[PDB]
Amino acid sequence: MSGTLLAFDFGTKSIGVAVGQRITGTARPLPAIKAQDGTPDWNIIERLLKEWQPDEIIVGLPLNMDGTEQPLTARARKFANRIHGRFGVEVKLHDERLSTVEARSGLFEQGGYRALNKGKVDSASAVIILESYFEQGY
Repeated sequence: MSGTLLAFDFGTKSIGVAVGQRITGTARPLPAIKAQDGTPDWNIIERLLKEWQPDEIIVGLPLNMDGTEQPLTARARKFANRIHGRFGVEVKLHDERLSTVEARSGLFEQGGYRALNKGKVDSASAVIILESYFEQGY
């Protein structure tokens, strides 16, 4: 089975992304969120997107402004609508569903789902956006 899919964490003039390959089940990291004068690496991703057939794409930059939910992402979701009409690819915007309910009747076991990480900024949120699509099975 094979289905190369992509996942980016970014927006205007910013490139922090993860590339996912559904051939072995791994996600490669895409360079740091710095596009050229507003030009995202379109030659870099497109080369790995079409050469391997883009099975699925997840795009959007989730950033906390005050630490909690952030209504500013509304501009992020629309960004996903841009890369879509640009190449005509099936892109999906990642929504912050982890922060929706107020009560605490879900995450009860404070110990679990551990993950070695202190604070990396190497487009890890994208491979996280990427790891999010694996949960949607799309």
